[PDB]
Amino acid sequence: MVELTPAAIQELERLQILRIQVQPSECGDWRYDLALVAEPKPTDLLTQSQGWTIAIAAEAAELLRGLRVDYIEDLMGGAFRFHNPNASQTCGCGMAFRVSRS
Amino acid sequence: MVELTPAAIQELERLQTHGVRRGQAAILRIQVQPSECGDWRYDLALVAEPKPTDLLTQSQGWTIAIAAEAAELLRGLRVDYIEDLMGGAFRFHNPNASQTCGCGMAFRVS
Amino acid sequence: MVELTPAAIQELERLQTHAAILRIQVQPSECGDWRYDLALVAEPKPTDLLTQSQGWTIAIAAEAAELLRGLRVDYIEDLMGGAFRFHNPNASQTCGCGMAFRVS
Amino acid sequence: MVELTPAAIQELERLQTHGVRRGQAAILRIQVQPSECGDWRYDLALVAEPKPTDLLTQSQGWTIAIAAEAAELLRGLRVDYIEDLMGGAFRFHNPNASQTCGCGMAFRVSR
Ligand code: FES
Ligand code: FES
Ligand code: NA
Ligand code: NA
Repeated sequence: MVELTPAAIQELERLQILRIQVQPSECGDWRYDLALVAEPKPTDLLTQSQGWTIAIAAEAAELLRGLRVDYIEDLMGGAFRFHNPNASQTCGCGMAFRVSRS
Repeated sequence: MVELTPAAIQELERLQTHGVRRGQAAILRIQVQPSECGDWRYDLALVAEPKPTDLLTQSQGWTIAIAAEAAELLRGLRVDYIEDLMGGAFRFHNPNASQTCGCGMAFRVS
Repeated sequence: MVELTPAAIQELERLQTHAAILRIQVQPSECGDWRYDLALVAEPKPTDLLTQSQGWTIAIAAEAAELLRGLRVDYIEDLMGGAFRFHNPNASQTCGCGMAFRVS
Repeated sequence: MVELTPAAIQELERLQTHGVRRGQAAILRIQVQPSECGDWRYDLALVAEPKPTDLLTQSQGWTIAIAAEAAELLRGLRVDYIEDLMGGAFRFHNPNASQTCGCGMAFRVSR
């Protein structure tokens, strides 16, 4: 359902399982919300991929099926990056999107 | 959990018939789906002055001015700021913006 | 009134050093929202969460539960007629922009 | 900005009686509210006076008050009233509207 680039994984050792959900946002409609968690909500959609579990929130499946997550330090600094095939628009930074109206 | 005011109940109750809509068991089932809605975006600015017309409150010893006319939308706004994995962002909480209005199809025939 | 947490004061105090009057205005915009699908149904799905308000059975989709917690459903007739009003304290929460000018 | 058909006027004076929740002034206050259908639902109230900050329009011996933050969403709205089997309903034709829901109460604006 969802992938992470090896690059993201390792920024994820950074622990000084991952849970992707969305929240309403000013730029766009939805901004990704990322947490490191002890346990997936029981109804999350899980994927293995480089021995990590990825917890997609079920209500957001529609908004996230197919998602790609990468870490890049570029000229704006270091941040997770997102290639969401469901995004019909992403803000400038990539962390906010909107999908097409139903 | 969920509350249904009693006005929401009569309407429900009004709805289980209409036509011959089942003299049988009837549970209210709520599920959800991603959608979008009108929203008010906040323009925070640091002026030298208020307009001779803003409403001035006080929080953290900073004065806050609000446009006379956004008054109702704005009392209730709580501005926070969190840094997480996605970085650092202001967080806007407002219970009045929380009000969404439901579909009107139940009321309408053209 | 408008309330600014300590975490937010510090992030503003930060910026301002790069009289303190913060001014707020709104402009019409859009954001993402959860649409509540109400239905009346015979039985719930076997995975739903069952609750109750005033003697109505309410089945909630398993995933919707976190988000629906504290949802209040009112109903009003105005000049436009009747419709449910939904007020969800959870979802009254919008995340601001992650970006800033590099020289501000 | 903002027009009422006599049909809408007629219905407005009707409710400004027989539902003598009036404010007892020929004042109609229009604003919007976030909507499950589309983006914004219109919201109409008869009020006693308008908020000092609203945008006034005078039609047909009626004061029409548009909430200032919604100016942009409502400029040039025309409001009609159509009888139906429910007793009637206001209709809105909003030059700002990019889609309108099935029942007309709600509209989206352009992205
Ligand atoms: S508000 Fe639901 S279709 Fe008109
Ligand atoms: S969140 Fe504002 S540009 Fe991406
Ligand atoms: Na937005
Ligand atoms: Na909506």
